[PDB]
Amino acid sequence: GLTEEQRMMIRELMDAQMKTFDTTFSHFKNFRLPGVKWSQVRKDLCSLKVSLQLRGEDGSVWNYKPPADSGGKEIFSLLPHMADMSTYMFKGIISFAKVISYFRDLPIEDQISLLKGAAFELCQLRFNTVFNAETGTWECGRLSYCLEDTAGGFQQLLLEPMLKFHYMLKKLQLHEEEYVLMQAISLFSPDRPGVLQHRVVDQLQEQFAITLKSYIECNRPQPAHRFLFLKIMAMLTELRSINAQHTQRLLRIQDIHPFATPLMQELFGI
Ligand SMILES: CCOP(=O)(OCC)C(=Cc1cc(C(C)(C)C)c(O)c(C(C)(C)C)c1)P(=O)(OCC)OCC
Repeated sequence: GLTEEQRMMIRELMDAQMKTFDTTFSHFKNFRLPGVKWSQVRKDLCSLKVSLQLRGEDGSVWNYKPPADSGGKEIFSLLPHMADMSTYMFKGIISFAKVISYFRDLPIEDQISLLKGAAFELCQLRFNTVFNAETGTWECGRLSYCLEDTAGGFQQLLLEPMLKFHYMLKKLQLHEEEYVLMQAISLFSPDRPGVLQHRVVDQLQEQFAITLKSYIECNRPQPAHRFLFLKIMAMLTELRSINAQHTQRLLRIQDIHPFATPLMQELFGI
């Protein structure tokens, strides 16, 4: 059964989510848009295969299809825009953290540390909920990011760790509570550099995992939801690896083509 404390914990997480997650992206506006030798690795954007769509309020539609590489010069046509969306997302994620309580009790520096450590993951997790595995696109309000699938690579070429992550996580068909919980576990990761009260955060993370584990055992009795809790935990360990992988990828690009926003600079190196 689920205890009173567990219940209050979920509600606090759920309350924090609806207060800070603008699922319609209504306040995402005034964002940039693509214009109208060891950089070969800097070509990490090889799987940045996303067409862009914008549903005009008046009913119109703008559709953007990206260029090609082998024209190494300027394949960052989509970076600025992308960075703005990340900032909007991050802002939302920081608001999520600061609105909990177990988080605000932690000393300031510990909040900063945990945030710089989980930003990517928390934002990555939120985007999964607006991801559509059918059309391979991320519905973000009037905005849309369609994967250049059945066009660019091939629907089996999910060799890209992150895409595999989104399809795989979407496949579990998690509930909102589960998403918020695995957003808590990620946020309160005791093993993130610079963490002071690591003993506290660690125990907090255990209470979250225990709650999620409980929730699953108390609301998903069917054979297909066996080991769900572990898959999710493994799923989150994977996410950490991508995170690190990404910070690096992102920094290489920054080292030769500045584009990161002030906020992005805060969270990461710069
Ligand atoms: C068009 C990008 O599609 P996408 O799915 O990855 C494709 C390989 C994607 C990944 C992503 C996520 C982040 C956060 C989570 C840390 C904010 C980024 O900062 C960045 C870049 C590298 C652009 C700086 C990319 P998304 O956040 O796009 C943001 C504009 O969308 C996730 C659904």
